[PDB]
Amino acid sequence: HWGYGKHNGPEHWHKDFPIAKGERQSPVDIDTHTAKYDPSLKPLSVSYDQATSLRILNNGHAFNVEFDDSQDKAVLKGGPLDGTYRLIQFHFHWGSLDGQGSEHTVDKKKYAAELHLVHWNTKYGDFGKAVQQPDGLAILGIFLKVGSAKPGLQKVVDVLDSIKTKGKSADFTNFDPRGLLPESLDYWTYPGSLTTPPLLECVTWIVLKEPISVSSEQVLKFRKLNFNGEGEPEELMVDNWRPAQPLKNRQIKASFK
Ligand SMILES: [Zn+2]
Repeated sequence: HWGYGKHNGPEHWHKDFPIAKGERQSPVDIDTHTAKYDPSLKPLSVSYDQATSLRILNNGHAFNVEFDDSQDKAVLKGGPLDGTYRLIQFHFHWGSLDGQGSEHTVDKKKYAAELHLVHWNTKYGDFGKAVQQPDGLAILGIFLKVGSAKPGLQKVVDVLDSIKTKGKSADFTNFDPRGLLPESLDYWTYPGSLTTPPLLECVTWIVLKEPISVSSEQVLKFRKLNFNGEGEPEELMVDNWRPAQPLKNRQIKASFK
């Protein structure tokens, strides 16, 4: 019964998920001055040409755009990564107001939202096994700020009325996630965790520096979703972000000077 409410939110999660207080929890604040350029890092390789979106699901905490991950069709490689990681889903975290919503922060700055493209390491054969490994997942994080519209986001926004409440899904084929990427692939990277229960410490985080712009109207539509199920009291799905966690014995590396 974890969530983001007044009485089941992030500060409570440790009771059911004690790793919430672990050594490699996410998100974190990215202190840009102390992140060090690492010339050994390689460009990332984001290969989404063959991606097969299938469905969009309101799971009660966010909405997931789900992919076919039964072959290497949409893969993330390079950067800090050893080997090949399959896109399984993307989702967002966002605020009730434009001044908040991101999970990672940059010199304590909160963005309006944050996109997570979740990929699992093909060495481990599927997702459930991958989350049990320290290098099981690679999550590409992309900040959203409010300004111009993101044209490539609009098809997502327009389907949200059909998945207003927890447990609703809709067909969502032929969506191209390349339309959610910023211009630059410059990034920060560090070892961390899932940001939702079970908070497993299985993620190589790759957080892009360049945000994407979305319009006020687009984020407003995110904020019309519901945490609740159909026929239940309405609870707007807003502020579904975990705050920054202690960095502990980690270094954040930059791909760029
Ligand atoms: Zn996330």
